[PDB]
Amino acid sequence: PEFFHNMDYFKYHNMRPPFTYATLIRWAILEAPERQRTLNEIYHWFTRMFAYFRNHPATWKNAIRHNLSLHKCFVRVESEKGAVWTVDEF
DNA sequence: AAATTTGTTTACTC
DNA sequence: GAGTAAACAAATTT
Repeated sequence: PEFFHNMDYFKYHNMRPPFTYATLIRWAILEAPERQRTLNEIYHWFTRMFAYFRNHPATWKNAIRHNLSLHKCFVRVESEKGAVWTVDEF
């Protein structure tokens, strides 16, 4: 099922986070010191920070792409080393 | 080329 | 409204 209680950031049990994909990406973007991540680093952040997303990569990687291009608060920026994703706080 | 991750789109269960 | 599902074009790497 989903989270049993009010536990904070324990990623060590394969339990679904109680948060939307839109918000999880937004936190992932703002964790980086430069406030942007590539799509691949977003994938690394998700697997690293949650045990649940370590089992069925295809199902949720599709969601991650779907949310990025559907919300106007996610912006793609070309960089020197490749495309990155930022967040509009407004 | 051709392979394949990387991005936009409309519509189904729940 | 979100979580999936698929379908398809665009970047980006073989």
